[PDB]
Amino acid sequence: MNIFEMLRIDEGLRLKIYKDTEGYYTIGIGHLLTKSPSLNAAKSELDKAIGRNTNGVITKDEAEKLFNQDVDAAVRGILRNAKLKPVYDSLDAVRRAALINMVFQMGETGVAGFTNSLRMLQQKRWDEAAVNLAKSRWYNQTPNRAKRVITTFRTGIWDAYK
Ligand SMILES: [Cl-]
Ligand SMILES: [Cl-]
Repeated sequence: MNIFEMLRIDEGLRLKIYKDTEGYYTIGIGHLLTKSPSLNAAKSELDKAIGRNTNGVITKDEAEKLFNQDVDAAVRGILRNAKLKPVYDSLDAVRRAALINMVFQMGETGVAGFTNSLRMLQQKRWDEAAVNLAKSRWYNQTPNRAKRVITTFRTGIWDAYK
């Protein structure tokens, strides 16, 4: 198991424009196209990301490319963020994946806002962090995915994904 397999599980794979849990236009493996309500605007964003006239449909390879870019970006975002970097540096490899997962889903800004949880993680207070993380809109809106991630922070192993 690794970050890619982990996210592929959490996000799934769709080759056609779709709406995410929040009702936003997305495609591939969790690749958000736009928060705007127009399907047109989404199609425009799609064509621009892929470099061609897609008509809202992409290939698996194209999806995978968008995915690698997105993973890369999340990592780099973590590394560039003053609040995140220190946490990420302090974690073991499996837990780092968990943090990356959160960033991929909610963005740098979003997770950097989990001040208290971040501190607990940094202190290696697993169980406490787990409870604090659960007190969130995130957990309440996407509970199954949140449990998976939370369990991964709590145990440091991949069992929630096996
Ligand atoms: Cl892009
Ligand atoms: Cl869920």
